[PDB]
Amino acid sequence: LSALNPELVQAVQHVVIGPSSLIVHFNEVIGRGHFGCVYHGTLLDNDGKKIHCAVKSLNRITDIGEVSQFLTEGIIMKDFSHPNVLSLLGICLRSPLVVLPYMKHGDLRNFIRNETHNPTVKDLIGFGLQVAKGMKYLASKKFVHRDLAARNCMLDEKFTVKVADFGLARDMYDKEYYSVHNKTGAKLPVKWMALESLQTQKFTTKSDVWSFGVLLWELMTRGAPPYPDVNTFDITVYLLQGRRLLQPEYCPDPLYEVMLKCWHPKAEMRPSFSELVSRISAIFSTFIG
Ligand SMILES: NC(=O)c1cnc2ccn(S(=O)(=O)c3ccccc3[N+](=O)[O-])c2c1
Repeated sequence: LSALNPELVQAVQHVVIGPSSLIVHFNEVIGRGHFGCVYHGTLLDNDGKKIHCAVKSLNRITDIGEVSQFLTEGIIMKDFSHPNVLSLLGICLRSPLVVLPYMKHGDLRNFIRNETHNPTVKDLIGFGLQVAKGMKYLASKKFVHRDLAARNCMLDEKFTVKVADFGLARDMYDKEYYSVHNKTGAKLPVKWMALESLQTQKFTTKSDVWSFGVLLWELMTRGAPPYPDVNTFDITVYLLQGRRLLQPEYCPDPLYEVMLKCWHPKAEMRPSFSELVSRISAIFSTFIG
């Protein structure tokens, strides 16, 4: 709207998609989050070719400061660029819309839960490897994801895994797994959170590593829910007692060791994503398919 700083407006120019270049099919919803519903759309680029996109309508913006923060991040997130991270194609201002590349196979969790598919143990470990490669990138940019999970990674038509659900695309795409803190009101995916994050609400790249370990366990169970018989808030106690996710039936031992390392109670003794890329590449390499 009109109250926006013009210099900020000028700084975001290169992110902004104009209505003439974007066709959104608003009659069908393909995805839903908290902050908006998601629709298929086509983006006319330089050449006049249709880029297939997922377009999100941000429904809960109430004031102009929220919009400015939204543009400010748009500018940051547009510079991010890795094969295993979901890119931002841009934003439509003229509801604001977030334009993302369309991901043919949807979120990684629904993909592996879908019983018509048979991803092998090698394929599953490959998906995890790809996640670690994108997280390696993000961490190199000293960006903390805070909500890494298989529901928040996407899969494209070539089965490239894209880490998603951060920046302008950040949402709860499955609200079942988020709780509210008694004394701060933040929305917490508790069963993916590191011990320290549950105790002191502090997030770091090493707490991204904890979540990555839970994500690997998701892969090895083909998307079973973690701690099914541990209630949301009994989880801190469960972990503080020195207990962890059990090894999945078809999880190879060396990968379970990787997981367990990811959940070390000392953030600093957890491996880095660069070490996870190395070690998981090795594990992936020892399978046939
Ligand atoms: N729902 C879809 O078919 C679809 C296809 N492609 C994309 C690309 C992004 N989304 S999303 O926003 O809805 C989404 C959906 C679930 C998890 C995360 C994300 N994310 O991009 O952050 C997509 C959704």
